[PDB]
Amino acid sequence: SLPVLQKESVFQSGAHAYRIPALLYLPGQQSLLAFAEQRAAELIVLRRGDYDAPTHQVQWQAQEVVAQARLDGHRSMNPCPLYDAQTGTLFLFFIAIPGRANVTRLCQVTSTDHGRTWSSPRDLTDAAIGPAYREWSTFAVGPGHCLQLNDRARSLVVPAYAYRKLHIQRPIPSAFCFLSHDHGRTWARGHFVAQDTLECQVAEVEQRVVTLNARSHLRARVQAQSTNDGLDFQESQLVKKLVEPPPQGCQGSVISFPSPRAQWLLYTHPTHSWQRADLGAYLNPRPPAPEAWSEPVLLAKGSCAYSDLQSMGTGPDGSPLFGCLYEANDYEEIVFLMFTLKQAFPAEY
Ligand SMILES: CCC(CC)[C@H](NC(C)=O)[C@@H]1[C@H](O)[C@@H](C(=O)O)C[C@H]1NC(=N)N
Repeated sequence: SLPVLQKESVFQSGAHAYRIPALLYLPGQQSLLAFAEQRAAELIVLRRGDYDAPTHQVQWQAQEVVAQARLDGHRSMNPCPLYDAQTGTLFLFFIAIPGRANVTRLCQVTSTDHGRTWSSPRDLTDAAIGPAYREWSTFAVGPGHCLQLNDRARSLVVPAYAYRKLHIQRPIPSAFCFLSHDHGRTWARGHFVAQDTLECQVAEVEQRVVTLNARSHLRARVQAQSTNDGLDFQESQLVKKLVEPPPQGCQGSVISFPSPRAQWLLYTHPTHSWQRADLGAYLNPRPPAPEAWSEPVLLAKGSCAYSDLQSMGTGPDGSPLFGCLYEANDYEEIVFLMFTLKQAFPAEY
């Protein structure tokens, strides 16, 4: 299908299994960081990748284990990378569940050497959630990259969802954002969006809004936008243009990038309505506008699942360079795709 700069496998089954990928680009470093769950949900691993423009290809180093990203007697999962341009610090957020009552933990480990080494995990659970904790059974972050805003305080936005016990029934899940306006010092919990929303990610648009796209039991993605930097999500509706597979849907990813014409959205997710196959790439020139969403362009044929996008700057063709990470061939491996806006949306460049 679609010709791309590079298509390679960064993780593969054998010794252990790997799922739930997360991608992070380090602008002033030309580098990328591929995160994932190393399953015997056990530990989180990481692979550093140095991108070279001339050879149109990224060079991946050895695989490593974020030793710090874990709590004793707790499995880890849902790695959510995020980079603070302001301080140049790195944040890897995750979840720790022990080996009806909530026992989930929110944790973060930071790096100041571009992810070469990490700190001690900070358990943000009690200060970040508060009394509402007991009101849930479980929650989670990402999985995937998080967001930093363009507001005064260059706030940090972490996408998440909680499994609300609102009743005589199961628990209902709703997405929300963990906000910090002091570079991961303090954390607050923004409000929820429509019910029955799950794994999600956010991106900033053009005055300034936060578009949040979430997984859903239904047959179409659920999309909500915010005007108060993620605190609230006024609008919120089904985007029939973005199919969602049968079971309980599947995780997608979305990022923003500068329009060649103020940003546009790129989104990745399986295109098959009846399964997790044929990973497409949808483009939105008039974000957030739900009907502005284009048809998808086939990125990879066959079985596909969780994915994560990353804007990588300028491609060798002059167009926006993108970095994709997705689960393939029935979780047998994880692939790193790299292409440009040109190759994907030739009519749009
Ligand atoms: C129970 C809530 C689910 C998310 C909608 C569930 N996530 C967690 C943290 O348990 C995911 C889901 O069951 C699996 C999938 O859809 O592929 C992956 C699975 N995620 C992980 N094993 N990390």
